[PDB]
Amino acid sequence: HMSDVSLKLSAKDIYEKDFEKTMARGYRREEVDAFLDDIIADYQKMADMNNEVVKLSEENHKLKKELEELR
Amino acid sequence: SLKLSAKDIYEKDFEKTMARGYRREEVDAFLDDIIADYQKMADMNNEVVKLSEENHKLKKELEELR
Repeated sequence: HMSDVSLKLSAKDIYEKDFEKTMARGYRREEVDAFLDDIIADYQKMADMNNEVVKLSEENHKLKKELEELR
Repeated sequence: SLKLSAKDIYEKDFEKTMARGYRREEVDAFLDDIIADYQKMADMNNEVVKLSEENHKLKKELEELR
């Protein structure tokens, strides 16, 4: 569908992501992992919105048609 | 409805460590992608609201002329 958006990542991609570890100055893993868990919850919430836009668009079209068919 | 915004992710800093931390360039590059995705999710959320609002309105217009 034309309305479809294409995300770079998915909930599962982020959940599976394995960063290189270093003994150089890097990021505390526990803080990055905890932040990604919130991000995963957000991706999951939004995952079906391509379909939700199509459905709303299609009902929108039907309703406008009924209305015009009155007047 | 979302726990975070693109801005929250854009502005996030992590504590530094010498003790087997994550490579910063890899994490940064990965969050750059998540920030772009959050912009697309905000646009689609806005679209779902506009369409749900329009659909409610169209139903009320049909109902009042019934």
